[PDB]
Amino acid sequence: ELKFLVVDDNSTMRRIVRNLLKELGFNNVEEAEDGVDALNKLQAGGYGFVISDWNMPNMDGLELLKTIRADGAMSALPVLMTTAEAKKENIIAAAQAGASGYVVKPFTAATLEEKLNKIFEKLGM
Repeated sequence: ELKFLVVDDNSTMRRIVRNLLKELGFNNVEEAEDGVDALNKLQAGGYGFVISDWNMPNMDGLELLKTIRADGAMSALPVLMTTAEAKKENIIAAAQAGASGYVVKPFTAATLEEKLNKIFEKLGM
C-alpha cells in the first residue's frame, strides 16, 4: 500500500521500475517525468516513498532531493536515487544531500528488494 513515486524521463525505465515494484508486491506506483512534475504531485500529498533518476530535465535528481528535504511536509520521504556508474562524487553528493540510498541501473528486482529493505529497516517500516 506504500504509494511510490517513480521519477524518470525515460518512459521505458519507469516501466521497468514499476514492474519490478509490482514484482515485489507494490502496485500503488505513480510516475513523474522530472523533478518538477514530481514536485507537482508530491505537493498533492499521498506519497510515501520516492525513487528518482539522477539526470532529468527541468529539475534533476539531486535538486529534487534538496527540494524535497527542504520542504517540511516532504521532509520525511525516503528517496532512492537511481544512477548509472555511480562515481564517488555523486554518492557523496547524494549522501550529503540526504539521500536514503542509491542504486545503479540496470538493477534487478532482487537488487531493488535488498535496497528497499535496508531503507525500511533503518526507518523501521
